[PDB]
Amino acid sequence: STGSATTTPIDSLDDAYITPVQIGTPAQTLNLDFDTGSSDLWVFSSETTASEVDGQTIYTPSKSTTAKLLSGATWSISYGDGSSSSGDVYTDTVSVGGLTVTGQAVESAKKVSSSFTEDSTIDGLLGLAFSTLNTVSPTQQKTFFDNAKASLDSPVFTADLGYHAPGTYNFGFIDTTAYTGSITYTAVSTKQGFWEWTSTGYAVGSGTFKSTSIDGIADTGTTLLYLPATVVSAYWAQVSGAKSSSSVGGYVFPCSATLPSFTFGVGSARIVIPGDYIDFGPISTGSSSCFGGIQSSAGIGINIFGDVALKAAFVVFNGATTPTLGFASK
Repeated sequence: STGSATTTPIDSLDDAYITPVQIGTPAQTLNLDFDTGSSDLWVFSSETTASEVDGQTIYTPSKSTTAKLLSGATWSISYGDGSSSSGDVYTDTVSVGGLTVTGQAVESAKKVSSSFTEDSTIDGLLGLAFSTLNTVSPTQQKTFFDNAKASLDSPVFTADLGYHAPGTYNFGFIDTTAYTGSITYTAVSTKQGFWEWTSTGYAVGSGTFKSTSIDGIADTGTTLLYLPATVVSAYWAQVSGAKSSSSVGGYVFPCSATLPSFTFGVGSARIVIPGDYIDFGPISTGSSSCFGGIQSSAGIGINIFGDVALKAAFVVFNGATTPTLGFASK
């Protein structure tokens, strides 16, 4: 089997991407944030504290003839950005782009933090990291991909995120029309439960490539590119007037600037992030100070190849017995 679904930016800045997901019988379609940095499929629901729901579409398990309470199971998750959610668990039929999993754990939120409530466009998350990170207790549950894998034509999924435009998540096949050149594959460590890999270096603009190992995670659920302070300083030094602002929470730059590109290495291959992908717009409405899309990972504890990086590539998440990651230009 295969599946193919379009993923759409939630706003004009590509702050996140949503993908429609069918849950239950009859189907209830919710727009979920596919997140290769976590491993829970959780949804706003009829059980979510009413004051914490503000415009989201909810899953109502009592209206699904295939929903079953997973007795005694609870979940609770905290994300890198300080947000969180928790609740109980159902199993139900879940379909993405024509690919159906029966008995998928659907984690129903009883509580969500303010950032979730405040984002009306995201109805929940669909985790695509390794199932070892799944938070369901006392019996850990499998991700949608893990459940689908054996049925897939090939045990892979691909992320093809658009810049200010829709893109695609495919399951079970590689669309050879969706990228240019070849796909370069690189080793993955699953030790921390992430799609963790080592970039071979970087360049800023038309500058020379610096060969240096940068361990980080391919994370569709993180907006920005978070890299070591040395790398980030080298990038922003090429933008007149750019500075790190403690009050704002990172590097800012004059909105009048033209940003240089940023290149990262994948083995001997190179992925080029155009300068415009690095512009996250005014820090506040009407400001001429703009927020940068490349930020320091210092104090995160890990480097994160978030959407800013991934959307410059066609990315293969290869879930073979020994997982790997593939990157192609597009």
